[PDB]
Amino acid sequence: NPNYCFAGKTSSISDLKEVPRKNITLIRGLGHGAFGEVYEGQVSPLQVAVKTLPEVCSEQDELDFLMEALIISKFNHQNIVRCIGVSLQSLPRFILLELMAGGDLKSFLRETRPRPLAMLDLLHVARDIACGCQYLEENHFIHRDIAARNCLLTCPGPGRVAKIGDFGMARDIYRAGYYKGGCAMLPVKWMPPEAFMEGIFTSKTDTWSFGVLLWEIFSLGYMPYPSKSNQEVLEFVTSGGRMDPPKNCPGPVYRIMTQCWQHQPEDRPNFAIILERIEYCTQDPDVINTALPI
Ligand SMILES: Cc1cc(Nc2nc(Nc3ccccc3S(=O)(=O)C(C)C)c3c[nH]nc3n2)c(OC(C)C)cc1C1CCN(C)CC1
Repeated sequence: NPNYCFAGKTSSISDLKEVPRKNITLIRGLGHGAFGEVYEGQVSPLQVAVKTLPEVCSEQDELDFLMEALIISKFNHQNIVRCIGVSLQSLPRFILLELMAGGDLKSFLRETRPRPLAMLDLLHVARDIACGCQYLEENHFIHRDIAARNCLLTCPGPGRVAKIGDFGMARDIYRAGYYKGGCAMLPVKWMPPEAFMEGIFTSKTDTWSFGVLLWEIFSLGYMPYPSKSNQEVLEFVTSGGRMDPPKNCPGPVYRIMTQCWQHQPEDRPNFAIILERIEYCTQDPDVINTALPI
């Protein structure tokens, strides 16, 4: 049993809630995660997302899968997907998570784009993720991969809550201390200069990635640094280059992004300050009355 440490408490495979396999039913495929397929399922009924581990995998993949279950089960915050439990004693092995019926944020933004959503919907998504990030920061947990593709929504309609739903990068660094991948797989477009240059990671790394997420949100799901490759982005950012505001982006929202992207980590705001700034934008009629492009 590899041990896992969070908020000064240690846990192991034994502390995970094993759900009897007979109580688990798969309904439909949702796509693929890092290891294998993710399904919509039911427990005992509880609506779940079922992360599966391919039966044809290395011993390292199994340990990576166990660590993912330990990481998610130990968080306790409304803006981080809950873990119902696991099914590790039957094959293929499962991790059971809170089903997010609105899907991922990137696909939600592209699909729900006003066509022939308002500024407040976008600000609420941002605040929700900032709350989850503040919980990680206060608990000294560095996410390393804050991005729209890693955020999920409880439902498509009004009342939706955005949550952080992937901890793959953090898990990779926890086990090995380094990154499974290589340069071509690193989320370059979400990383600050000290991270891709020195391999230095702090909660100020997450501040920078949150700035990029804010751009993804207010652009309604565009890929960051339009038309630029990873190496072009690396050179651009290291030289002081920053993205322009997304189309119709209110000035106070764009200023939060530019504050998240300060070159020096000490000049970036922490998540408590980011939250205060998003809260002020939601209060500003000139911000929330700005029409989103159609
Ligand atoms: C992407 C996604 C997610 C969920 N719901 C969910 N998904 C988790 N994960 C996950 C899922 C797929 C791939 C990778 C991961 S992942 O875990 O590797 C990471 C990339 C998020 C969930 C984990 N916990 N809860 C989840 N809910 C969803 O729920 C249905 C019931 C709405 C629908 C969709 C798609 C959206 C676009 N169209 C329509 C096709 C369906």
